[PDB]
Amino acid sequence: MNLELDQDGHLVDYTIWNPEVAQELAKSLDLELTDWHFEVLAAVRQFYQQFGHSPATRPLIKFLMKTVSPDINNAVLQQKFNTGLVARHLSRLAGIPKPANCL
Repeated sequence: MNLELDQDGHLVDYTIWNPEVAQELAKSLDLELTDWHFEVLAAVRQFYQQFGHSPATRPLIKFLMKTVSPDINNAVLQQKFNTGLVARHLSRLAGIPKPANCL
């Protein structure tokens, strides 16, 4: 798969995302996506569609709690996504740009 990526490794064009593209991006985390991840990534894309930018760490967690499940928190996301860089990689795997203040 030959994805068109920006300097951060995020999709240039969020509209070409699909579950196979998400899995391609998740390979760098040695992460096999399941429906659990697909539902979380759908909410990340919903945030982007509603508000036009990628969510930062705390707003991302709050939005997932409201939209997906109150049981989602940073620790759960870190475990399920194989990374402590939750805002960065949730946006990346959802096909949206890097949140502005990430390194």
